[PDB]
Amino acid sequence: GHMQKPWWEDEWEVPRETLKLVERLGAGQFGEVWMGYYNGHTKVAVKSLKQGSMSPDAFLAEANLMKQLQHQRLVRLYAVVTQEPIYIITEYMENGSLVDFLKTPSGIKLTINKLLDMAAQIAEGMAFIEERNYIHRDLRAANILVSDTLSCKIADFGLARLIEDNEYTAREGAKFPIKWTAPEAINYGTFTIKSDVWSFGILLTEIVTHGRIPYPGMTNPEVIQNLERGYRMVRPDNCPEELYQLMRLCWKERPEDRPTFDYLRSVLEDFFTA
Ligand SMILES: COc1ccc2c(C(=O)Nc3ccc(NC(=O)c4nn(C)c5ccccc45)cc3C)cnn2c1
Ligand code: NI
Repeated sequence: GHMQKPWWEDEWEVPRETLKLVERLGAGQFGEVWMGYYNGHTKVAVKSLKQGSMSPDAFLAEANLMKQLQHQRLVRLYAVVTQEPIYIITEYMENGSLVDFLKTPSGIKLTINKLLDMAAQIAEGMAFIEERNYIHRDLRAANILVSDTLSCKIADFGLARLIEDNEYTAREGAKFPIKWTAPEAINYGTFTIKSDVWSFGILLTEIVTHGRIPYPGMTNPEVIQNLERGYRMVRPDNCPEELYQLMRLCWKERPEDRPTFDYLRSVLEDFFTA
């Protein structure tokens, strides 16, 4: 079929009557996530924006990773509904978030080879985001989605940014998850692909521990103080030393000394094929 839209609606608009919401999967501050059906036969995930939590323009900006980047390693945007309640429709990921999947009976049983494969799959998606001049800014296991075939995809919830001059600076009152955030981003609000690399090293600890919180037994101030002295996270239990040394490259003090996502992908592939 290669041989064969109103301006006031989004270019990605679908009529709401093409969707049937079936099961509530979760609820947050910005809204609820549902499993639904598009035109009866296609399973979809629908995010309904909570009326008042944030502006329509920010939730539906064309800036904007999902509208701009498509890749097998990235959760695919399907459509939007721009009349209230605002819907964001995406491909359905049967096994949900990686952090939840790792705690299920099948996730607990994952061999180290499968955990490294999944880590290589995230680095592959991040190598695409890097090459496209984007930063993710919230790279943690909670934002990785898992398919029915146990493949991983990166999801964006509005923090990803197109970088023009290699860096984005966050606002004065911005609050980020401290345990995943690189020192230069905590201190100066400066986010680059290199602060995503730092975050990936933290995400690797969530993968190897089957969803445990990074820096066990430590508060956010104790984490910042430790980092300032040159300490890094204590070797997690059941963490292969080779993986720990790859995590440490991600945690180099100078952002420019941290590896690229392509390098990380290449090493992780070698780790699970060896
Ligand atoms: C089985 O359990 C589960 C649980 C969850 C899911 C999802 C899922 O979560 N998909 C998904 C991913 C990202 C978004 N994006 C946003 O919510 C969004 N918010 N802002 C502010 C944005 C700004 C710009 C762009 C996007 C956004 C929406 C959905 C719907 C897919 N399968 N699946 C299965
Ligand atoms: Ni054709």
